[PDB]
Amino acid sequence: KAIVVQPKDTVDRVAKILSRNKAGSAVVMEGDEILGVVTERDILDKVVAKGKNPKEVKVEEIMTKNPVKI
Amino acid sequence: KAIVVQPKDTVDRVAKILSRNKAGSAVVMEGDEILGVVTERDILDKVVAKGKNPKEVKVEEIMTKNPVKI
Amino acid sequence: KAIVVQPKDTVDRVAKILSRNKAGSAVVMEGDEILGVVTERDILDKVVAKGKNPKEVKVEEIMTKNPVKI
Amino acid sequence: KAIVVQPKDTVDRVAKILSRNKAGSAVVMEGDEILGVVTERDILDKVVAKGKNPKEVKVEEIMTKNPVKI
Repeated sequence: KAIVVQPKDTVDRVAKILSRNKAGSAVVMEGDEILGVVTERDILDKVVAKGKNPKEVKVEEIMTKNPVKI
Repeated sequence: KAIVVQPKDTVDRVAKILSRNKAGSAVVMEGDEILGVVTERDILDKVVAKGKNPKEVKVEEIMTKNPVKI
Repeated sequence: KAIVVQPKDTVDRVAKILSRNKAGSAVVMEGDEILGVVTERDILDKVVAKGKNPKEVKVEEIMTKNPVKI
Repeated sequence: KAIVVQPKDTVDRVAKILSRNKAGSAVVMEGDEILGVVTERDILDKVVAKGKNPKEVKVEEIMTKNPVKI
């Protein structure tokens, strides 16, 4: 299961949404534009392990948005 | 950008869809049910590096679907 | 798979330890004594989703007590 | 970030080398001579999306020629 969230949703909010819905990931949508995806791995690896405060991080900042790239 | 694909789409097909659309990830949807997300990292790490043939793998098999779990 | 940490280690540091070592559990030890365990689910559910700052939280504050203490 | 491989290394093996070492490029060397480079984009675009089996493809078959050969 994945849940659709908005790009300004903060990481603390997104984490609760995912846990309470027993979802593994979110789909980040701005209106009818799908901008990227975010998993619980992204939350732990890009925010928590990185020393960032989840309430100060918008989910757009940690989603997979771009192709792989050297 | 993310592209919506179906759970039986094979990994070779999904990889082309992502490349041609310059998208970093796919959203796997069965009807109106969002089942999970898949990135180009999943493709390389779970299929290619694992020795699997992408045309013999359905994208449902490599998506993030479940919460993190011990 | 587990990694041993100290009670006073903060959640940001412990998160990085777990992911860099690809481990799911942090076993909290005070000298010789196993006090409890902290999982990534603990981290997400008790810290991130609760809107806490992981830098201001010590792993002792979210562990489950050692259920095999003798 | 690069890792050196051999021309006859298959794409499945090279994929695992790159990801386990968190590298983006495989520099193809025949003894002392740098023949070319293979990227993860190469891997996805020239192998997976083209519907090729990565086990049946040698990295020499998808590299860009060394543009700094003297």
